[PDB]
Order: sequence, then structure tokens, then C-alpha cells
Amino acid sequence: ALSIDEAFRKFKSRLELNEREQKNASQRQNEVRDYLQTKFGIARSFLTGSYARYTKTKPLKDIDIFFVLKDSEKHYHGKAASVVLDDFHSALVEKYGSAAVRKQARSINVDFGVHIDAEDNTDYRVVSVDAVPAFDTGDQYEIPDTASGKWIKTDPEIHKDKATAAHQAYANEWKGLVRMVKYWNNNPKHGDLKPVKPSFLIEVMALECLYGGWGGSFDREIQSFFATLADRVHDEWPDPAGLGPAISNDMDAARKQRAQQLLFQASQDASIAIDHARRGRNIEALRAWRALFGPKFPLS
Repeated sequence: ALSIDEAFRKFKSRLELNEREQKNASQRQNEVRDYLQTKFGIARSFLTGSYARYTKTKPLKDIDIFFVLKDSEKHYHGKAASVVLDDFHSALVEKYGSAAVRKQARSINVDFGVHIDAEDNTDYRVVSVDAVPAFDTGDQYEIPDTASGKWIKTDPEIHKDKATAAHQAYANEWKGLVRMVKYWNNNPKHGDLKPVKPSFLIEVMALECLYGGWGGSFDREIQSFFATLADRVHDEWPDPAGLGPAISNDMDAARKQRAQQLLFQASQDASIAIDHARRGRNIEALRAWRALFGPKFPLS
């Protein structure tokens, strides 16, 4: 039978990136870049966001791709945010169609319509990308923002550095704990609205909410991680880069209240699974973890 430690190691492995997935992200990048280069002056592109930090969970959705505009395109930098986004959205619709392409605040999501099965498998294919028009202003980048109407500054290296520092300070178990909790955050059992919004806020909070070091047991770590997240999701969570507004500003007070309850319920469910394990009821423990996380958590 599966021990609890073995089930979590297997769950962790399932949330790690394999070669075929990485190849598919590169290929999707080259596809969208080659198409957008025919319609915009685009100097280069790179994968960024949680995907590049290895804190993105499965299935791989909303992979951020910065599309660095050439000097010929500098007129967009003076125009409002919606101008560049609308033009990107319009070019992308022409190729991928209306249903697959959605304007967002700082990007255009392109959905490749891959089949996602009940256990979140996609035959190692990425589900979608976030296409982000960007100017390289020297040490950082500026990207459109429709909440502001204007261009905002962002520095992906800072988030990358803080993630690796947290990881190294948690015996290289930090990023995996983040991916597991994000997997729970994406469970369709919560409905159409995630408990925590945006997903990046889980990572931002984990920079402080995972502290001390790795205890060595996934089940107790997950339980305490949920309990701490519940206690602190009402705190202010500024941008760790110090370049934009706090990451905790997207949820209103009612949404934050649901977040705390769902995080608290996750801690209770996790406590129930721990009690089962402690009392020798191992199948029952696995089943409780499966109900918490979803089908990717193994029963065998």
C-alpha cells in the first residue's frame, strides 16, 4: 500500500515539469512569436512568470510570454494601455479565432483548445499562453495595464531571485509546496472562482508564510501552510519588487472572507487526513487528501 509520504512524493513528481512539457512551451512560444512578428515589430520574446520560476502548477495554463517591441513600435508606449492590447487581441483573433482569444488587464490569453482530462492530463501540452506586449526600458520592462490605463514597470528577475532564495532556505521544498497549494486553489470543486486571487498571491504569501525550514513530512507541512495562509490572507501583501500595487488588492473584503474560510477548511480537511494516518487508517487518509486536492493526488 501507499504510505502518506510516498503518496506526496508521487504527487510532487506529478507537479514537476517534464521534458515533453518544456518542449511544448517552447514550441507554443515560437508559434505565437513567429505569427506576431509578421504583424508587429517584435525584437524577441521570453517565457516568464511562475512558469520560469518553477512555481506553476499542472495543467500548465496562462504561461506568460513577454513580447519585446522594437523601436519602430515605440508609439504604443505613448498611447493608452488598451491600444496595444486591442491591436494584439485583433491580430491573435485572426489566427486563433474569437473563442480562443481573451483580453485581460495586462495581456491577451490565447487558448490552444487542448483536451484536459478528469485527472488534469493534457498529453504534456500547455493549455494557454498570456501574450504580454513589453518595452525593455533598460534595467526593467514596461507593460500595458488597463486598470491604470497606462504602462507600468515590472522586473521579473526580482520575483525569480526571491523564489530561489526562499526555496534554498526551505531545503529545496518551497516551490513544490507552492505548486501543491496552487493545485488545490485550482480545484473545480471550489466553483468557477478560485479561493485565492490572483494565483501569484499564494507565492507572494509563501515567501513569509513558509518559514523556518522543511519539517520533513508533507502532510503536517501542508496542514500548517493552509492554517497560516488562512490566518494571514487579510494582511497587506505588497509587491515584493516594490514596483506596483499590493498583490492582495484584487479581492474585495467579501472575496477575502471566502478565501480565509476555504483556506481554513483546507486546514481542517488536512487535519482530518493526518488523524486518519496517525491512527493506522491509511486508505482513509489518502481518500481525504484526494478529496482535498483532486485526482492528481494518488490513491496507489
